[PDB]
Amino acid sequence: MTEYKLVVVGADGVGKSALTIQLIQNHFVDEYDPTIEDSYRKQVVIDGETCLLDILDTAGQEEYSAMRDQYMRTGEGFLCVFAINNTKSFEDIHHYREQIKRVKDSEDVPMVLVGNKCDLPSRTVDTKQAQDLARSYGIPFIETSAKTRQGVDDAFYTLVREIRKHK
Ligand SMILES: Nc1nc2c(ncn2[C@@H]2O[C@H](COP(=O)(O)OP(=O)(O)CP(=O)(O)O)[C@@H](O)[C@H]2O)c(=O)[nH]1
Ligand SMILES: O=C1NCCc2c1[nH]c1c(-c3ccoc3)cccc21
Ligand SMILES: [Mg+2]
Repeated sequence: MTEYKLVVVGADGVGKSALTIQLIQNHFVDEYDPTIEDSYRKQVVIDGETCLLDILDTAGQEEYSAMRDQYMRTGEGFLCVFAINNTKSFEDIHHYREQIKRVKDSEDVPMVLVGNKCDLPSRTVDTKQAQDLARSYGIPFIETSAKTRQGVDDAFYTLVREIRKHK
């Protein structure tokens, strides 16, 4: 069975855990329980292929930044999440991309830019500005909501397709 190693990264509070738990369990976590590092293994069918998704839900708290080196070496694709109402999380994206590129020693790492919390009216990052950043990196961009499930399956399945197409 083809196995895909996905890593969910981004600033503290953007909704990494809520996105992962929505994808796998189909419900929304309202509480904010900061992550150290959790992992999940889930079988899914993507484009008629039974896939094993190995999903690593990482820490956004900068206190755990030394753990990034290990997961960036082993991860095959990265879901780079910011929240549409948190401009600092959007600026933090570039730092995660640069770190991943350095650890892999490559500019062609499978990645998807995710603008989460798109259900909220408190937007601070225009969709066009995020589209422009994703175009500069050569990666897909999707807006998501862990509350409504908008874009959630597409974000994860697009990342699988980016890994599959790169190999
Ligand atoms: N309205 C809304 N709230 C969201 C969304 N995704 C997450 N949240 C909320 O944001 C808060 C943080 O979510 P969480 O999933 O813990 O974020 P995280 O990025 O994993 C936090 P850490 O980096 O510390 O592990 C929670 O209150 C959660 O309900 C979303 O799409 N919409
Ligand atoms: O190497 C592994 N052996 C088998 C079990 C396993 C391995 N990596 C995993 C990850 C993961 C994703 C990105 O990096 C690591 C997530 C969940 C389970 C994993
Ligand atoms: Mg978390």
